[PDB]
Amino acid sequence: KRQRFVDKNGRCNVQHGNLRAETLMFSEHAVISMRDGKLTLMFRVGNLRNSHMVSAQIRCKLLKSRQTPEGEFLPLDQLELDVGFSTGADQLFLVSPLTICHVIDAKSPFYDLSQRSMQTEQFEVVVILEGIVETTGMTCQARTSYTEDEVLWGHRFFPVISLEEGFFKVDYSQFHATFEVPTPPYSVKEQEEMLLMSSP
Amino acid sequence: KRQRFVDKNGRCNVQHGNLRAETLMFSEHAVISMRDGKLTLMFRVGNLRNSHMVSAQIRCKLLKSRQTPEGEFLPLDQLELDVGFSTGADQLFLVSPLTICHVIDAKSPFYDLSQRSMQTEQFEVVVILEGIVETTGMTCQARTSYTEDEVLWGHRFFPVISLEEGFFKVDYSQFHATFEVPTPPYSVKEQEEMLLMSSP
Amino acid sequence: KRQRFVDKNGRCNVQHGNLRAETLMFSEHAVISMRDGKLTLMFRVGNLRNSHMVSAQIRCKLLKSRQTPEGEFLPLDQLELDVGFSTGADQLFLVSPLTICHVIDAKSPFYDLSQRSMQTEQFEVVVILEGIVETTGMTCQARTSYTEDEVLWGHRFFPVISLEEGFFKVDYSQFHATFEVPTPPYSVKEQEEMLLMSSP
Amino acid sequence: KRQRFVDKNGRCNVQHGNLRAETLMFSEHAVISMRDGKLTLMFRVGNLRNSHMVSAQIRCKLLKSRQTPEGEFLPLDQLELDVGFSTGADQLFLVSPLTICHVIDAKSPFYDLSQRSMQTEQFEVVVILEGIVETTGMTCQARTSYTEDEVLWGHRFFPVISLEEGFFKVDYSQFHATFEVPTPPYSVKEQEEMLLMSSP
Repeated sequence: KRQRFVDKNGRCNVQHGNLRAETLMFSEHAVISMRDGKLTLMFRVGNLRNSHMVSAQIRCKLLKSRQTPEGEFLPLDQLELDVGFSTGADQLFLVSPLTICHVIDAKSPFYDLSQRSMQTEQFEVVVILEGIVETTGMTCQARTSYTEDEVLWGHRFFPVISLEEGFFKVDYSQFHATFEVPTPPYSVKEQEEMLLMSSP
Repeated sequence: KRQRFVDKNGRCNVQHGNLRAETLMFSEHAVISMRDGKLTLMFRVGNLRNSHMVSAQIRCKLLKSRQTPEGEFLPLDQLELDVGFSTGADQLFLVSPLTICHVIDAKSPFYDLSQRSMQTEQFEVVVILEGIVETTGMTCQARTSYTEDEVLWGHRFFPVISLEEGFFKVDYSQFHATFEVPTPPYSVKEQEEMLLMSSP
Repeated sequence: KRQRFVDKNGRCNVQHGNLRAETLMFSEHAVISMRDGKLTLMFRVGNLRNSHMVSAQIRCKLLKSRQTPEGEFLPLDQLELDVGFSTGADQLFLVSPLTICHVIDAKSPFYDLSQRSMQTEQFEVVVILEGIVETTGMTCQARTSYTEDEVLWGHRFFPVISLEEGFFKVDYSQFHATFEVPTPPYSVKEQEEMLLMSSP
Repeated sequence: KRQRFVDKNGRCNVQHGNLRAETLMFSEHAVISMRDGKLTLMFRVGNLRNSHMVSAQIRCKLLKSRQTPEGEFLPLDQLELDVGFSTGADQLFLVSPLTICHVIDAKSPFYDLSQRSMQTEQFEVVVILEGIVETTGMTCQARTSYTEDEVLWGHRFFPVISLEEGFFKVDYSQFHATFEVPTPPYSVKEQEEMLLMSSP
């Protein structure tokens, strides 16, 4: 009886309301905060075509100038940010907006990014979203970028989907909106360090 | 001498008989039951184009409202259901119907889904099947959905393929049909718990 | 000075001589024999378009009727045969013929296939080769099949490529040809068993 | 305030200056040298279309004649060179030139390639770069090759990107340029051997 998101035949019961306007779109900011027990870098992606995006896939690169231990200066090195290639979660079912998650762990290049170290670091998260417009079979690409000052430590995205009368409504007025939530200041590596300290 | 499924040249010796009618199709229900020693979520997919589906690939998302440990309400979170991305089994050779299998294990979001817990949970399995119609090079997508009341604990699919005179016949009258088979009521996690109990 | 296979600009110095004739092609048989220390199932694939095959990828399914431990009869179950999806070796650079290799190990469904057990088993290896004809952007698929009597235990493929005067020549008269080589009769599982026996 | 590589809308602020000329291009040579603590095989790839390359992906094969332990002569065997398929780093964001890296480790076929052993070995690195020209949806492939004498032990690529006034400039006069840097002569396997020697 309760309303389903997708009908047996494939039709999605989503409505798009309160309308990067009218294509694929990305939240203005990214955030870092606690989810399911882990420090997570998050941003939001949306689809306002009314074609389905077939084989939708997202990837993320961290762009940064750095110096290698050997002393070489790399003016704009690209490091991978895992956003699903490890589970298949990077192959998106994107009809309503999703919060893409990068879990910060020992393999993440943000492993030792703390709230304080962020005020000093310079980096750029580059997001790449590719898919096939079912309408024409054409492959398209959209991108965005987050600089260090567009990543908000201790913020959480508001929800944009609600249940109302036989469809799931998406409130695009809340697409970019975040709020502050209590969040440790430490990097995951520091958090890790401070446990292999205070452990019996 | 015995009849082969595929001839040396590539031609499949399948016949489609007793005919989601005339496209790609999905069983009406999914089931959960024991196969090869493991509790498995199963559903059936078919192909009634007479184009071959080139690069056919299936994925599955569990859609559910939940609350994170941090107390955030996620109105429609998407979790991955592994249906092969770990072995390449998600790249289907789909001429006759297949029973797609999700092995329920510690990584599955259904790890603690028991027959009793199912009467209370609300979830939606979303299935996405993509391929290229060889005929035109166009990429298509078909989908379906299983709600908690369309997943049948302790059911098994009937077989739809038989051998008859120089071809393998597919009986589409049995495509959706299941039957009850004796199956433990417990979740895999409970099954696991009850062994690290009663073990010398 | 010595002749290279591929020039700096991308042009391949292969010549095709002594000519599944004039498309993609597959050896008539597969073999099983020792390579680099492991029992390997091998077959040969060729490309006689004169388009390059872009994003060429091969997969292999074992088709077999079997009975599950729970006593269910599966009339035509599909098991994966790893032919590279673990290293990226399944994304082929296919200008001259290649010997595709399935290493028989504990994960292979042929793990306990011995020369004697082969005289009794019924199975069908199905091979699927997909790529994009660069010429038109169209995605094509070719297939073949090996039954149990078309898999030759203790055979080895002859080489089809030689060096001659500024190009690498492919001798298509030897494409299907194999010869017998001395090869243990035992399955890999038996080989494994017989070492955890005779071990100090 | 500081200039970003990619604008919020996706537009890249790269300029291409001092101009394999006018397509996709590859450095003339590859090098092997120390980066981030590891012996790395490196080469450079560029994109001078002014279409974006959508779903850009690179792979690398080592082509070599060798003899298997069983005594078979393989006139032109293909071994995989990992250039990212393990992290997703093989799916390139290629607007300015990148230095593609193959980390030499125990799985690399170059695991025991030393500077001295290189003067004797014969091999060919084959590079394959595929993508979709966004302009037309057509899939293209470019290739190059490095023979043993085109791989420079103890060389490092110069940087080709600099910051200048509201855009990142690419100096194509330095695209092929390398210089010598101090680098151990030993293979990684020898380096490894010489540590499990001189270890308390």
